[PDB]
Parts: sequence; C-alpha cells; structure tokens
Amino acid sequence: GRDEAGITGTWYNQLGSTFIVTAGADGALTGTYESAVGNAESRYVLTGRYDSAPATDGSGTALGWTVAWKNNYRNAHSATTWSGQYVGGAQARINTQWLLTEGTTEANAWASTLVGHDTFTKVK
Amino acid sequence: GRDEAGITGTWYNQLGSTFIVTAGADGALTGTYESAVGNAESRYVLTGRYDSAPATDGSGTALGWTVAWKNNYRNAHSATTWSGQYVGGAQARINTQWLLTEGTTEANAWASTLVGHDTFTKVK
Amino acid sequence: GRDEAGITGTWYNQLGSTFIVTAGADGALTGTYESAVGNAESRYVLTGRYDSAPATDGSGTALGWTVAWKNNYRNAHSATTWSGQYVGGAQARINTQWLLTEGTTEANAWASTLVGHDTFTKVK
Amino acid sequence: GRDEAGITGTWYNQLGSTFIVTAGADGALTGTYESAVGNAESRYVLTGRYDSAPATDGSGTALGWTVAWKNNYRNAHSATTWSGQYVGGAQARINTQWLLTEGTTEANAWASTLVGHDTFTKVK
Ligand SMILES: O=C(CCCC[C@@H]1SC[C@@H]2NC(=O)N[C@@H]21)NCCN(Cc1ccccn1)Cc1ccccn1
Ligand SMILES: O=C(CCCC[C@@H]1SC[C@@H]2NC(=O)N[C@@H]21)NCCN(Cc1ccccn1)Cc1ccccn1
Ligand SMILES: O=C(CCCC[C@@H]1SC[C@@H]2NC(=O)N[C@@H]21)NCCN(Cc1ccccn1)Cc1ccccn1
Ligand SMILES: O=C(CCCC[C@@H]1SC[C@@H]2NC(=O)N[C@@H]21)NCCN(Cc1ccccn1)Cc1ccccn1
Repeated sequence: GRDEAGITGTWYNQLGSTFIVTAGADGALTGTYESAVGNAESRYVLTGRYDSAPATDGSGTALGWTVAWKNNYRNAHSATTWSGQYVGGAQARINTQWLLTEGTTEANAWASTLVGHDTFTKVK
Repeated sequence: GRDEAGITGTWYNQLGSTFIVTAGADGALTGTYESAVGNAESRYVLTGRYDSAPATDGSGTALGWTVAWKNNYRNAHSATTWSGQYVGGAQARINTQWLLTEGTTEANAWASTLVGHDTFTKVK
Repeated sequence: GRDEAGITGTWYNQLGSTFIVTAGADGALTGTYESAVGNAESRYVLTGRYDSAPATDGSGTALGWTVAWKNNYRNAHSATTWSGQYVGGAQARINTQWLLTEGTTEANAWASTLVGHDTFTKVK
Repeated sequence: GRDEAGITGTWYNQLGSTFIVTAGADGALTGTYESAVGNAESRYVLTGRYDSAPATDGSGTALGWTVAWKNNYRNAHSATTWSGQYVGGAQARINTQWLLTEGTTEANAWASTLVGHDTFTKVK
C-alpha cells in the first residue's frame, strides 16, 4: 500500500489514548487501542481498512477502524468506529471523526450514539 | 459469542445494499459489502468488531465495521464506518449510523465526511 | 418562501415528539418543541432557518433548528440541533439528523454530544 | 443569562470564518455568520438558543445555532447547524460539532449531510 509504512506504528490522540496499528498490503488495519478515558482499561482489539492506492494529487488517505469495548478486564457493551484520513509528512496526522454506540433497550435507542473527533499524531 | 448465530449471514438495508458477515467467537466481523448507491460496484472487503458478551437485560448488541471503497473494479478513495447495535428476534435488525470520509486536500478537509443512518434486515 | 405554507404547522416524529413551527417569508423558523423522551417536559422554544428559494429540480428544501432544553419546568443543560430537508407532497416529510450537546467539564467533553436521526410527518 | 456577556460578540474559527452573535436574557442567539470556505460569500443570518441558567459545577454552557446558506448574493440550497458548548475564561472557546444538509433528490438523500467540528475563539 502507498501509505503502508506511514500508517503502521504507534499513534497518540489529544486525550492521551494510544492506537497501535499494522497496515497490510491489501488494505487491512489490525492492532490494539487503549483509551485514556471512559469505561476502558488496558488494550482492545481493533480492525479496519484503508485505501491502499490513494490519489496522487495531494489528498489524504481514507481509512477507518472499529473497537468493541470488551477485553479480559471489562465490557462497556459499546463499540466505537473512527472514520478519517491519514495525512503524511514531517508532522503526520490521522484526522478522524467517531461514532460510539452502546447497546440500549428499544425505548432508549434514540440516545445510543455519541459523536466526536480525534486527531492522532506519532508523538505525545 | 451470544449473538454469533443471529448476526452471521446476509443483511439488506433500505437502499438495497447487501452486507454479508461472519461473526467470530472472539468478537470479529468479516465479510463483504455491496452498495446499491454511490461510486461503487460489486463487493468490498469489510472487517469489524461486536460485543460477544452483551448485557442480558434486553439491550442490543453493540457492533461496528469498516469498508474502504477500493476493489479490483473501482477506487472511490473513501471509507465508511457503521456504528450501531443488533436487535435480535423474529424481525431482527441492525440499526446503524455511519461516517463516510473521502481523502481531501487540507483546504477541503472541512468537507471530508458524510453522515447518515442505515437499517439492515434479514429480508428485502 | 416557496415552501413557507408546506413547512408551517404541526409535525410529529417517530418518538411521538411534537414540532410546532411557523416558516417566515425571509427564511425564519419559530415555534415550540415537545419531546416524548429524555429530560424534558412540556414545550421548549425553538428557532431556526430554511432555504426560502429552493432548487426547482425536485430537490428537498434545506432547513435546521435549535432547542435549548430549558423552560419554566426543567433544565437539562443541553441543546439539540436538527439539520435536514423538507420533502413536500401528499406524504410530506422533514428528514433530519441531530446533534444533542450537554454542558460538561473539560475532562468529560469527549462524551458531550449524541447523534441521531428523526423523521417528521404531518400525521401521528 | 449567566453567560450572556461571555457569549455576545465576535468569534472566529479555525477556518477563518466569523460568527457575530448577541445572546438574549431569555436564551436567544441572533446574529450573522461569514464562512471563509464553501459556496458562500458575505454574511448570512443565524438564529439559535443557549442555556441561560447553566450548572454551577464547572460544566460548559450548551448552545446551538443554524445558518441557511441563502443571502442577497448566493444560495447554496443548504443549512448548517452547530451544536456545542461555551467554555468561559481568559481563553474562552465555543467547541462545536456541525451538520450541513443540502437539498437533494430522494435517490441522493443518503449523501445529503456533512459532519464536522469547529472551535471558535475571541481572537484570530
Ligand atoms: O466508555 C466507553 C468505552 C471507551 C470509549 C472511549 C472513547 S472512543 C472515542 C474517544 N477517543 C478515545 O480515545 N477515547 C474516547 N463506552 C461507554 C460510553 N458511555 C458514556 C460515557 C460518558 C462519560 C464517561 C464514560 N462513559 C456510555 C454511552 C455510550 C453511548 C451513548 C451514551 N452513553
Ligand atoms: O460513493 C462512495 C462509495 C460508496 C458509498 C456508499 C454509501 S456507504 C453509506 C451508505 N450505505 C450504503 O449502503 N451505501 C451508502 N464514496 C464517495 C462518496 N462521494 C459522495 C457522493 C455523493 C453522491 C453520489 C456519489 N458519491 C464523495 C464524498 C465523500 C465524503 C464527503 C463528500 N463527498
Ligand atoms: O434529555 C435531554 C433533553 C431532551 C432531548 C430529547 C431528544 S432531542 C433528539 C431526539 N428527538 C426527540 O424528539 N427527542 C430526542 N437532554 C439530556 C440528554 N442526556 C442523555 C439521556 C439519555 C437517555 C435518557 C435521557 N437522557 C444527557 C446527555 C447528553 C449528551 C451526551 C450525553 N448525555
Ligand atoms: O458550501 C456550502 C455553504 C457554506 C458551508 C460552510 C461550512 S458550515 C461548516 C464549516 N464551518 C465553517 O465556518 N464553514 C464550513 N454548502 C454546500 C456544501 N457543499 C459541499 C462542498 C464541498 C467542498 C467545497 C464546497 N462545497 C455541498 C454538499 C452539502 C452536503 C452534502 C454534500 N455536499
């Protein structure tokens, strides 16, 4: 993938969370996520996909991933998806928006889903 | 997983798209997505995660998945993530919200991301 | 406004909430909202804007409005915005997505905002 | 309103857009918006609402507003809603997420709505 080497590695967001990812040649993202906030401790499995053949016109590389917030320690009965783009270079970034859905009853489903935004960098 | 059997199989949304998924015992979702709309043809790889040990209080099962819109036919330089919950029973559903990010220049990144909602059923 | 007469009046969503609105000739929306769910009772002031000169090509009419969830009875320290389009005709609809933000501390601001979707009709 | 004086005035976001607002004693927001990007020129009317009696526990003040992108110069057949919170003090901010809906045909309504996030400050 064009940005396989750029994406692969450890990333940090503005909350102090850690995103460890391997980008595969056929568009796969695999790794682990550790949130600094919320009903979470230690690492969670993540999986996702990226554009392995992005535009050559200076555009970012589209990607997304999912974490279900269950591991051996805790289960928050919730999943987050991040959708965004990798922007390579000296100060590389992944700029994302996310959707965090919890399991609800039907009566409470209107209130099932948080939205927010995370910016990941290779330092901090 | 509690809902492994319920989630696994073929799903259809209100647009006429087809979602084919296998739920794994350790929380994995793998399969293929075919959109009835947009800059897409044929099937795309998807991966994601679900809560394999949901609450037993009548709540839904939280899940999410990603599709990067590149296959052997087309590349839309974009990725969609779906975040939502599975609601089992006679008229099973997956109720989702989604984020579709395209690769953009920095100047156009404000306009990188669509949001919407899909409801999947086992018929239609 | 082209759709002034179509928008003006009483609307109901899938939750059983009631949206009472007057569309003005210069693009204003004014009225009251009563939620069937959440930390809400009775009516709340709403204000917003619509496109008073929409495209004549069969497109919908873009609009949005805000409710801050404070009235004489309760204060939920939160605001919802609805963004969507009016689609006129025998089975008129307003199709919306919404953002509901509560006041939070800085440490909890990641979790400040719910997202969802409401469909309003002139019956039910 | 507790934060009437803090909110009232001129605000700037990270795109270079300008938000001019008056906060009323009964929760109203009125003013004008000028976007630095997109299909927009000069000022547009905005209206919205804020929590005029926020929590006294260090939480932000919830608010939202709408702009329909029609003025005497241009009509983008679209509306944006911002939902967020005011955080007062030496480096006051309004932290928002937004939904921008354009009028579409029914076939294209899946793609009607952009999502993003704006941070407003009293300088820049
Ligand atoms: O806490 C979790 C798991 C960890 C999420 C951390 C997120 S992922 C996005 C962001 N980026 C990060 O690095 N960390 C955070 N899920 C429960 C979320 N709950 C609310 C919540 C709110 C405040 C504090 C703790 N929890 C319950 C709930 C879900 C849905 C709707 C309404 N309510
Ligand atoms: O079309 C695609 C790939 C297929 C997406 C189909 C979606 S996924 C969610 C929904 N559920 C489905 O089953 N199908 C659809 N990506 C380009 C999206 N573009 C816009 C678009 C708008 C209208 C028609 C076609 N394309 C460019 C663009 C992306 C971001 C921001 C702004 N603009
Ligand atoms: O309840 C309210 C006011 C009424 C909102 C009703 C909404 S508006 C959209 C939808 N359409 C309708 O007709 N009714 C509903 N605000 C507090 C929301 N809270 C959560 C909540 C969740 C479940 C039940 C009650 N409250 C606290 C909170 C806000 C943000 C983030 C995280 N958490
Ligand atoms: O451009 C406008 C009006 C101005 C919006 C400026 C926004 S408001 C949020 C953000 N904050 C700001 O200060 N400025 C920006 N509406 C058309 C948006 N269009 C896309 C667009 C994309 C790139 C460049 C210009 N336009 C068409 C369209 C709407 C919906 C879905 C899919 N596509």
